[PDB]
Amino acid sequence: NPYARGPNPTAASLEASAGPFTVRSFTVSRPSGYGAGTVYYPTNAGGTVGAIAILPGYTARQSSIKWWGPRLASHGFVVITIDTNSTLDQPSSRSSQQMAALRQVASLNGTSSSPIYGKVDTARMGVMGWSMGGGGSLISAANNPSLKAAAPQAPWDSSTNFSSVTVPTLIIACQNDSIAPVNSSALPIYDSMSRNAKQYLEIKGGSHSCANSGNSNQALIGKKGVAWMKRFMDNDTRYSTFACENPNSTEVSRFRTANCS
Repeated sequence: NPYARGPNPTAASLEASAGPFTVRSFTVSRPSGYGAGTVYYPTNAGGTVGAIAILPGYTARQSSIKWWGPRLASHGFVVITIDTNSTLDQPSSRSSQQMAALRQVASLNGTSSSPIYGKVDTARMGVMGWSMGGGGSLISAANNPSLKAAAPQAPWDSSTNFSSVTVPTLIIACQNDSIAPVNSSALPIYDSMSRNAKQYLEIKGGSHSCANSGNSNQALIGKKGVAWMKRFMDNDTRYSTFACENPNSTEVSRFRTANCS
């Protein structure tokens, strides 16, 4: 497998705060088609790696989703955390900006002055995001089926019907979410998808921000997020168990998965 990177995973290696690779970051000097961006990248991944673009929620900024940057990049991904043109952007606009960020990561991969020069496999990209940014990620996957993976958290969109999505999608949900309640948002979105590998991971007792920076379940959520991205962005079957298993965690109130061996 030409995309396989890093050592064979264990629960401990996936639950740790950082993966095997050293991480550096830089601010995007002139963001093209979005508000602002921070790029996290591994210095020593051993090959080109996929790129992941992460959206914040309504009124929110990069701080809410920043922890994913070092966490994912330390396992061999280039990750751009996004500020949208307006904090009040709706999910459709949020999706366009997510793709613009992936577009600029690919452009920067071909820029000699950039720290990620030569570091990205621009054919392998994924999307993540919180709430409206989760709906934005789902729209990105629907419109761009070549995306290799999606992992929105506490998603919300004006529609819950994402039946066209063929991208492997992990729905991270928060049980006690009062902003985007699971019964009217995360669950129907999960249920709508009939054509893909998919998973529903509900954090017990979680408020709307249960997967944000500073959360108390970074070991569990970080493991699932990284494992899902490894399995599907890298086709890495060393991660099939971690990606598709019920994690048997006291912090999970609900678990569902389909087309996930």
